[PDB]
Amino acid sequence: MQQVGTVAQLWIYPVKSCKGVPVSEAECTAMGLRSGNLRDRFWLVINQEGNMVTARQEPRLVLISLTCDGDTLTLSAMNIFEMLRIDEGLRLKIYKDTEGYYTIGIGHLLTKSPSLNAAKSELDKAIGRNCNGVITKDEAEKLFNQDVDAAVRGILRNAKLKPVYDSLDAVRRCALINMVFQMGETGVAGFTNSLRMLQQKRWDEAAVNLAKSRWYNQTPNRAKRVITTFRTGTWDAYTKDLLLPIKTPTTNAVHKCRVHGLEIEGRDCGEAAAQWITSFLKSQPYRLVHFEPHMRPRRPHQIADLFRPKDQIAYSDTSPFLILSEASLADLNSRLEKKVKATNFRPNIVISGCDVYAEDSWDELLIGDVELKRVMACSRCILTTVDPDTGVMSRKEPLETLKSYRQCDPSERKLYGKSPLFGQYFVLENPGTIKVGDPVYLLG
Ligand SMILES: Nc1nc2c(c(=O)[nH]1)N[C@H]1C(S)=C(S)[C@@H](COP(=O)(O)O)O[C@H]1N2
Ligand code: MOO
Ligand code: MOO
Ligand code: MOO
Ligand code: MOO
Repeated sequence: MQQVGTVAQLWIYPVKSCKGVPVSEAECTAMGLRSGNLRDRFWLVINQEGNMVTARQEPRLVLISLTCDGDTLTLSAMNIFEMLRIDEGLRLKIYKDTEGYYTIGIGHLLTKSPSLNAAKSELDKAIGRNCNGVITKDEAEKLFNQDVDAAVRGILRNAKLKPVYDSLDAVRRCALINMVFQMGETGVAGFTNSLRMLQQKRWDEAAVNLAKSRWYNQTPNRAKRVITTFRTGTWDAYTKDLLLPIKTPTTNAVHKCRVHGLEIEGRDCGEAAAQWITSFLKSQPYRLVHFEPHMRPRRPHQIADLFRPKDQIAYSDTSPFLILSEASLADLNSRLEKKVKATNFRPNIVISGCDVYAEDSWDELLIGDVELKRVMACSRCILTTVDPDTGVMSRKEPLETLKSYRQCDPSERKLYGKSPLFGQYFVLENPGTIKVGDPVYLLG
């Protein structure tokens, strides 16, 4: 009867622990959200023993997206960070770059001075400790995220690069950032003709012209990859996207998998998917499986007895739904140095227009014709610390901050123990469709 908020985002995470898919409408099913063929945690990566592989084991799973376009599923994993990792490589000790300048990490220039002392002083200043010329991969990734951020900041303040950048699609934007990271903003701003052809979408002409530059001559193999990316607008020069059919042949094997200790089947999605995931993670042999509706689902009441005996899920942790408010997220953000997005907490329904943590008090919600019933709070873990853009798991922000102020009340410590509360689990009371913009009504 009374409105307590509005749906602001809906997210489906088709493969467990991988990138969310934002949607404007979704059907609410007893097992979670569905948008056509994409259903929430209906796909799972497993190892050779059949055990789940989650972002706890492989934080780079958050980089992988499974999306659907009509007919075909696409698996894709590339973004600017991964593109530059491939092009810049990784060195944990000070080395000289190809122009003789001291550098470290992922292409991080320390100084143009010939003094190794100046390079070490710059390294200790940048990392904040006495490194003795050596860093950890985590520290290289920290410098790298700062360096990419600085390159995009630079493009957006540059009058010659900004209009090109803004005209480019998301993949070709990454090729322009890649150039700026390598050669700096002034250098890239100098390619007057190639920049013109890019802004005009004359991709073959721009590819031909950029291959005549001095850049190409100095690093032709890297230039050829950035060029292909501008020519095609695809990731064919890097981890190329894999296109699979929506329907998996029923001749493919059904595996007995284990998710959070409980058994569940999944139909193997085929060798191309397995090789693609394994290659990208550089891991032991993994497979991708998909839950089909005739398989026995997992039972949340076996995981937490507050759930009803009839509740069912495929591969999610515990619940068919997680709901979070924008208010709760803006709150945590007013306490954090590095800001986080709803994506860190993996909610399916994000609700705006309410007071902080209002969702903890919402026992029964009507959204459209969908009714949802609150079961319990979502208690948080290290998965919240995996950065969704870089795939790097941090040292516990934002978990530590959550820990400081969002613990469960002693009167309640048997479900949650100590693990901070951020988001609420819900189940379905009536099926239907929900849309971004739907008012949310608190019932009873
Ligand atoms: N639908 C749903 N969303 C959820 C949960 C859940 O059990 N069900 N658990 C949450 C927790 S605590 C975590 S760590 C992440 C795990 O996401 P994954 O299952 O895709 O790895 O989903 C979050 N959102
Ligand atoms: O092989 Mo290195 O230069 O320690 O990363
Ligand atoms: O003007 Mo260039 O430097 O032919 O792109
Ligand atoms: O951005 Mo384009 O001209 O459709 O390939
Ligand atoms: O960075 Mo390369 O392999 O010289 O083109």
